[PDB]
Amino acid sequence: STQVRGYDFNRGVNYRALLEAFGTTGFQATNFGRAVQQVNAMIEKKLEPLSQDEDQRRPLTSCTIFLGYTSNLISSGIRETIRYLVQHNMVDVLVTTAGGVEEDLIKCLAPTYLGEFGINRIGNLLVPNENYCKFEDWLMPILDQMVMEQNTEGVKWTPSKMIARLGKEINNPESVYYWAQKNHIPVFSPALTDGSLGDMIFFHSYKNPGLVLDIVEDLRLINTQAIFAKCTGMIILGGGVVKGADYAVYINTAQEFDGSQPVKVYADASLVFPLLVAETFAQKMDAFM
Amino acid sequence: STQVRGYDFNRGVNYRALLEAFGTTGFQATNFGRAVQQVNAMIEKKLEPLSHADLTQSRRPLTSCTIFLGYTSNLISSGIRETIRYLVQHNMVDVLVTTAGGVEEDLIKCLAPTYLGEFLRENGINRIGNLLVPNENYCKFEDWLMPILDQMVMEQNTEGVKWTPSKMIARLGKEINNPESVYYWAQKNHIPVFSPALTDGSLGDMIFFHSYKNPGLVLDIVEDLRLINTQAIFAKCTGMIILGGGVVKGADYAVYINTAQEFDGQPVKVYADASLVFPLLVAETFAQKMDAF
Amino acid sequence: STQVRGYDFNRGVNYRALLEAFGTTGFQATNFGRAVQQVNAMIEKKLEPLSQDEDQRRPLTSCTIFLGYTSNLISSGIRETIRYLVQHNMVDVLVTTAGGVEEDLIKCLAPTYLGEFGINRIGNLLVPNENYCKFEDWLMPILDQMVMEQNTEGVKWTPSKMIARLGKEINNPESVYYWAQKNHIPVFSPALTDGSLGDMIFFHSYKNPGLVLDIVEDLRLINTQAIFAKCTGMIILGGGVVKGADYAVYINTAQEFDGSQPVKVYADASLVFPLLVAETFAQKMDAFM
Amino acid sequence: STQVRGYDFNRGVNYRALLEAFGTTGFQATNFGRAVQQVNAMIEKKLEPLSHADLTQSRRPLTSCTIFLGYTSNLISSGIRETIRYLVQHNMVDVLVTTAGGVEEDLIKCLAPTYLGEFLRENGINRIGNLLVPNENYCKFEDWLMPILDQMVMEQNTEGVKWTPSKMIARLGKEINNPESVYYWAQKNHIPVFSPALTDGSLGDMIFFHSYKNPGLVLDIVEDLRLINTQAIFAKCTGMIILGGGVVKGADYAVYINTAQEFDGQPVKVYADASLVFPLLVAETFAQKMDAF
Ligand SMILES: CC(C)C[C@H](CN)N1CCc2c(-c3cccnc3)csc2C1=O
Ligand SMILES: CC(C)C[C@H](CN)N1CCc2c(-c3cccnc3)csc2C1=O
Ligand SMILES: CC(C)C[C@H](CN)N1CCc2c(-c3cccnc3)csc2C1=O
Ligand SMILES: CC(C)C[C@H](CN)N1CCc2c(-c3cccnc3)csc2C1=O
Repeated sequence: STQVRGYDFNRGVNYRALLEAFGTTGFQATNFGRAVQQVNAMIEKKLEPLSQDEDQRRPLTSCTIFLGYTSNLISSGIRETIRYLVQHNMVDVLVTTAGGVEEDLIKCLAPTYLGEFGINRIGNLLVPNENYCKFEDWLMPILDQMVMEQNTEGVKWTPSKMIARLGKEINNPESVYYWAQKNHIPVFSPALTDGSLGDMIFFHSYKNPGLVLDIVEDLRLINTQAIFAKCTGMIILGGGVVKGADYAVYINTAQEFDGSQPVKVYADASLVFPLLVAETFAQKMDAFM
Repeated sequence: STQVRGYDFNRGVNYRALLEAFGTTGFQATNFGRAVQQVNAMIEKKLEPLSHADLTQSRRPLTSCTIFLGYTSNLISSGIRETIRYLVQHNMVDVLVTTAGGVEEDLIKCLAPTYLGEFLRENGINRIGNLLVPNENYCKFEDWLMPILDQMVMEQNTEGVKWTPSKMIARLGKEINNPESVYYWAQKNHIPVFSPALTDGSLGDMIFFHSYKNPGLVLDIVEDLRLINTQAIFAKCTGMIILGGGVVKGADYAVYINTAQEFDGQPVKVYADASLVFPLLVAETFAQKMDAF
Repeated sequence: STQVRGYDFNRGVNYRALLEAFGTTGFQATNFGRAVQQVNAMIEKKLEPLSQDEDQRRPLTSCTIFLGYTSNLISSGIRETIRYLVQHNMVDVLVTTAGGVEEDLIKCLAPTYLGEFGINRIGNLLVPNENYCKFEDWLMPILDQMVMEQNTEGVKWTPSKMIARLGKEINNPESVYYWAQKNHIPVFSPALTDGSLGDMIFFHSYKNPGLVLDIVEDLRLINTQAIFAKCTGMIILGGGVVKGADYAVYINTAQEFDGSQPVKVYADASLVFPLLVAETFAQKMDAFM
Repeated sequence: STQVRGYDFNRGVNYRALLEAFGTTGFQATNFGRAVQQVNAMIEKKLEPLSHADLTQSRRPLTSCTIFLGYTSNLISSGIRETIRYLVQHNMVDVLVTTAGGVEEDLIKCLAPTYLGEFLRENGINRIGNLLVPNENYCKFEDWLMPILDQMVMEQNTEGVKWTPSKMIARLGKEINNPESVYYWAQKNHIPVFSPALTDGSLGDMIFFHSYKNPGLVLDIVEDLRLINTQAIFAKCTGMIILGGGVVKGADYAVYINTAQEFDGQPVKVYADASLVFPLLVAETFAQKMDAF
């Protein structure tokens, strides 16, 4: 067995040794260590070529990695972390919750600010209401195009296809969804219209009615990704995002007690996720380039 | 300024008095008291006489307060399913909103029971906290569901039905035809149910597999988006009672009951397991006014 | 096995049936049900006469019940709940944390108020600073008497003996510690001087030095209570209070994940404890009178 | 107003830059950044030159900032024991405060290791979260401890020593005589340790049993009360770093790191497991200034 032992700062500030020593530190530090091993196993599996027997828009690899996250993390600076992974094709499918799309898009038009625990407060973050007004103006012409394409070109819209379209339109390398569509990484979000984006789609529908967003074609798409995977890796940030995974890491502060080798790290992902990425995907950056 | 004071058991045990004294006990007990006041205000507003079905596209008549009841699926797996069913049965709320699993966990309880365990896969058991759902429950549900999905596809392609999650949930409640079901009562009383995440869990798995045996089902969320937002927009007053987190995204009255934290990102929040608190809340509010409904 | 089933309000508001139905409701409601059974088992054991073989200031019963609680609950209205139990000899030993003594005593001099989440805020409670000034005035002459008794009568003070003395002095039936000393229920609290009471003892010690509070005699006293018990019941509210129990109920919101048939109810005790007492000790009130 | 922005890994991996970017990431990452600023301010104040041992009754010289380091015993069972030991070893803090178990869990690690398990009684194992302490560790500690307690009683009754928890902790650290021990370094560097709850756990069990074999030990808390309060009162400036809850009851700088909640009842709180956060905090603060100490 492994002895409990924390990093000894008499050795100086050796950051890599420090991060490795979380594994033997105990409690959630140990879980962070296990999360690093689990994600490195997904990456190692993913970079392993498909054998001649295992062969199949996005090409299949030896490990399909699903990255899920709640909207709050897209409001946070973890948006940059997720965008980096998507940009370099390190994950294959994104899943998110109400708000998780528009909050990325809105940051390309106006910044989010730090406050404290016309303003939309999200934890200690501040989104001025003018951000959402700018977003409305940008969005409306796109929605007119989408309804026209539905009615005159037989386009059958789903949340994922809509998200891809919004990513193409924002046309900005800081956007998670710009990179997702450019790299053919599908984004699933049945709760896409539950928040502000949904409010705008709602008002738009009275000037220009009939937009259909089907979730059943998306249901087929996401499940086929899971079913045809050689191996599956899950990285889920925050709770309430998804409902067998060969590798899995969950990072959230949800409790089990009210009913709400897989690894759970009980921590705010805003602290843990960048450290996790530093020791995993960022070490194998060239292999993905 | 109210003094802190707890119920004195030298009075004996009067449960009404015990529950009222939560108000002056402090911490979440006080929030519970504030939640009772807030829900009672909703009810009183709902009951006071009103002195556009085209705009709402709904058959349910407007009252002076539209109450939205939101809840996570785990609460339906629990006995809070009975609490919710009762409110729905007697038309005490106007709109339901739930999360992935929140529909099928109710319907499956009509076919077979959920059991109490403790805080599995080789025996075929889906654990939800200290609750146990045998996998055979889901198999029974699947068999029940398939022919209904067949009818739904046929009605869509030949009777022009445009399905959405809410219309599906209504159909499933009518089909289950069982007075213990939330969704049976909801459709009977024209209380719509919204759940964009309807297909994220087991029910979705079954719909997915069904779609290869019988392709064609479309579930539109935009028509539901209009229905739920028109309910809010054309309300005279709105009340919100939301159990667990992540259900909904101005409300004149609002009560939230959950144990989610604020730190990783007058409305009343009670920081508590709704399985304890919600039946106490119902007892001191809706259940006191049963006659008026 | 037991089927999950919540209370059905079509039966009307039958409070006792409602409380019983928590047992089959699931999650923490089920734990509340288990807590009720566990505490009723302690009480039943306690009211059972000592057999002729089992015989021993406080007389031993068939079950010694330890009631522990954090200071915050004494600031809350749960102070009334605890006081009721102590008043009628339903528990045998109290254990508490820093502040848990003085907050009871101070309420006999001035009230605590409700605020929101010169004022000492405790959660959503408010203690005006003038409360602590009144307490200081009341306390100083008592501390002079205590030092005199130590030096001229050989009194060897410990936290428990001090707490008993303060309870006798407050001489008020609303006080937990008045009833504890009257009924010979010892109160243990090594952290007695960590807060405001300690601040006053500290300043007092420069006008009138030499007060000794020994924790070792208390160590012996509390452990002997545990060792000589026929049966032991633990009821612990909040975390960090104590460190084999035949019956045990813990009510707190502490998590396991950072390392901080016994039953744990994960809930604010301000909600749960009065309901627990209603269905347990309060049902057997006459047997204790 | 600072814009929300996370570390961009297109820069590659610079750990200093990564940790600085926590400040602008939001939620607890931002609090971490604020914690680094706050601790760095303490250190800078401590290091700036000072231009009453009678009143404190202490041998440790005053600096321009007295830093109190508080921590719960579970952190000593973890590897954070090493982090704390390092700070104590290099005199970077002035006063330690801990909770029941916080002394013996350090001393026992000098006799035998704590192991990693997972989140027992028949094998003889005390589980602390995902940590495992074999019961034999406590037996070894007991045997080591008894003759020291004998000496302590004799010194009390014949050399007039007036024992308190802090003086006991110092004696135990001197006896363990091992540079991996927090308490060894604390006594060597005249950093006092306060723990009124010293006897609530295993160490107390042993003291209790010892007291029948060799009666007479007195542990006074009032003399410790004076010592700790005089440290605070005669500080030029005070800094507080408190890990886990329930340790202490004006501070010029204060950082708290724990996962306790406010709901059942500029200082910086980081809502996080200190096993993750504290080594990162130390890396960006005290460990950057090692030379100055
Ligand atoms: C972990 C994944 C690979 C599998 C599970 C299977 N129950 N699954 C699939 C369906 C689904 C959706 C969904 C539904 C409809 C449209 N778009 C998105 C969102 S989360 C989720 C989900 O968990
Ligand atoms: C609190 C309500 C009255 C208003 C808010 C407005 N942002 N709103 C409406 C849209 C919506 C949905 C939705 C979306 C699409 C289909 N079906 C359901 C689920 S929750 C939610 C939600 O919060
Ligand atoms: C559960 C009880 C019956 C047993 C445990 C045994 N480790 N125990 C006893 C010692 C003790 C104290 C203590 C210490 C010194 C003076 N006064 C109070 C406070 S809590 C506690 C504690 O948990
Ligand atoms: C934050 C400090 C500098 C000040 C506060 C003042 N209320 N204070 C001092 C007394 C004290 C103890 C104490 C008590 C007796 C013996 N030994 C230790 C433990 S924590 C604590 C505590 O918070």
